[PDB]
Amino acid sequence: GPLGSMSMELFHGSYEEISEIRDSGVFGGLFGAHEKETALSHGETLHRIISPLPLTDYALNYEIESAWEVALDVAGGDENVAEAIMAKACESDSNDGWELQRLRGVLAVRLGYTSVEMEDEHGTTWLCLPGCTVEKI
Ligand SMILES: NC(=O)c1ccc[n+]([C@@H]2O[C@H](COP(=O)([O-])OP(=O)(O)OC[C@H]3O[C@@H](n4cnc5c(N)ncnc54)[C@H](O)[C@@H]3O)[C@@H](O)[C@H]2O)c1
Repeated sequence: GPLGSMSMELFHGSYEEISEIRDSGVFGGLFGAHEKETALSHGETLHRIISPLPLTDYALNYEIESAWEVALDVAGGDENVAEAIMAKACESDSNDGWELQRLRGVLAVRLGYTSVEMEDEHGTTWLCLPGCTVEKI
C-alpha cells in the first residue's frame, strides 16, 4: 500500500536531539509511546516518530504465513529463543531480555516492517526501526 497510508504516530524522549534512526544502538532503533507524557519520563527532548508500516503482534503470530521459519533463521536455529521473540514480552529464563527485543526488531526488518509491537512496564510500546521518521518536538 501507498507509503504513509498505515502510519502510526508515537513519541520518544531522549537527552539527545535525534536526526534519524541509525541501524545502531542496543536495539537497532528507538522505542515509541502513545502518550507524550510517557516519552518525557525517558528524556528531556521530545521527538515524534512516524512508522510507515508497523507490525502488530497479532499480525506476526496469526496473519503472516511462515513467520516462524523467519524467526528461526534469525534465532540461529535455536527454537527456544525464536519462540520467545515471536511474542511481545521478549522473555526467557536463558537469554537477555534486551537481546530478545533486538532480535524481535530484526524479525520485522526481515519481514519488511518498520516497527514492532512490544511489551514493557508502560504496557504496549513499539520498537521503531530505520525507515521511520524521527523529528524533535
Ligand atoms: N525512551 C522511550 O521513549 C521509551 C518508550 C517506551 C519504552 N521504553 C522502554 O525503555 C527501555 C529502554 O529504552 P531506551 O529508550 O531507554 O533505550 P536506550 O536509552 O538504551 O537507547 C536509546 C537511546 O540512544 C539514543 N539513540 C539515538 N539514535 C538511536 C538509534 N538510532 N538507535 C538506538 N539508540 C539511539 C537515543 O537518545 C535513545 O535515548 C526499553 O525496554 C523500553 O521498553 C522507552
